[PDB]
Amino acid sequence: PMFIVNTNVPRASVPDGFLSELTQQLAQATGKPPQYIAVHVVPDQLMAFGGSSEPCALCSLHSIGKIGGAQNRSYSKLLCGLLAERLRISPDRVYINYYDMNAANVGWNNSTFA
Amino acid sequence: PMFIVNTNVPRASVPDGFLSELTQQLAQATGKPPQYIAVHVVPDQLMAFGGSSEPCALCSLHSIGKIGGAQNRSYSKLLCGLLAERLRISPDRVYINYYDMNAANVGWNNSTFA
Amino acid sequence: PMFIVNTNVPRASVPDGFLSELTQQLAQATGKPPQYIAVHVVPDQLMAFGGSSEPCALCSLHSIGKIGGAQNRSYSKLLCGLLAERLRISPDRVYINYYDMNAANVGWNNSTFA
Ligand SMILES: COc1ccc(N2Cc3ccc(O)cc3OC2=O)cc1
Ligand SMILES: COc1ccc(N2Cc3ccc(O)cc3OC2=O)cc1
Ligand SMILES: COc1ccc(N2Cc3ccc(O)cc3OC2=O)cc1
Repeated sequence: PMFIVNTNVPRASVPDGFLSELTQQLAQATGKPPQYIAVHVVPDQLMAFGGSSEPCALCSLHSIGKIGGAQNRSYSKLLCGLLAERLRISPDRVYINYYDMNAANVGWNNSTFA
Repeated sequence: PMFIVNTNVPRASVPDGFLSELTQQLAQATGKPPQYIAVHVVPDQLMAFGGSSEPCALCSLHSIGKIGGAQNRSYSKLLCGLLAERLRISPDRVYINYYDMNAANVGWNNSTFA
Repeated sequence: PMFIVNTNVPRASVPDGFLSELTQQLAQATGKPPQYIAVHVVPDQLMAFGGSSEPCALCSLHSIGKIGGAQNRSYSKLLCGLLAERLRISPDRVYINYYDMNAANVGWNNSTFA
């Protein structure tokens, strides 16, 4: 999987361990081993959510399978929990876009997963 | 909805008011309530369009519905007009990717919109 | 097409001309005219891949058609090759997400394609 977070929280307020925490927790939640999981956090962003510039996050989670109605409901609890605790973002200021990727449309190591 | 703009124009050329203006204009264009609209502007990017580094923008608009042939033409006129007037970007150096998101694939506040 | 690379390698490590090279090589690979190819490179990112903070990249290639099984394997070879030779990123630390876009969902020049 690949998990991306864009946030207006400043870089100094992103804990140094956050990437590693996300990687480990996503491995558990998706059932995918952590060596396959990539995480990207982008702080200091110029953003607004409902017209307000209080802390917020726009995220995406891409996975080959392990995406669906029930699974996505669970991931949102996990990820809102993490963003709330580590970045102090209110969970009603978090969007997460979920993407079920076809293996043919994911490149890696000179090839694709198809 | 959520609207993201990535651009090579400098941060100082982004008007005060710009995020609020996008929020309001998108509320009106989509009919969606402004409290659920997120906007994200990323200036100072290293970009090329047609191999040229003149002002350009790469954007995305995600919505649960309100996406399609005619609506997307209307959004493009709206949003290129805004990028031209406020950021001085020529409409032929703007791409906007539209995404009709399934509600089950949009997480918010410990759940999804499904 | 549009091609986006996010990487933790420093800005100084991106060689002069890299966005021109990507534009030219993507024109040859996709058959699309270079004047319509957009490229966006984002260095100095906070990222991890498999829990390691060693050089890595997360990319996307969007195209209206010219996306599929064999074509994507060819794009991955090309692009991993360039990231390795120009940015010194190991191909096994690169993910590329491929998107076949509907023309009606791509805005440009105050309208959309068809
Ligand atoms: C070999 O096992 C695996 C395990 C996980 C994956 N990956 C890696 C991956 C990369 C990009 C992306 O958009 C989604 C994505 O999701 C997966 O399931 C790929 C192969
Ligand atoms: C008032 O109810 C609403 C209004 C708007 C929405 N949202 C929010 C939203 C978030 C992420 C995304 O990718 C798309 C998206 O589109 C919507 O329609 C959801 C519920
Ligand atoms: C010369 O005519 C052309 C050449 C290329 C395109 N484009 C531009 C483009 C923009 C955004 C995007 O997500 C995909 C995309 O793919 C294309 O094929 C469209 C028309």
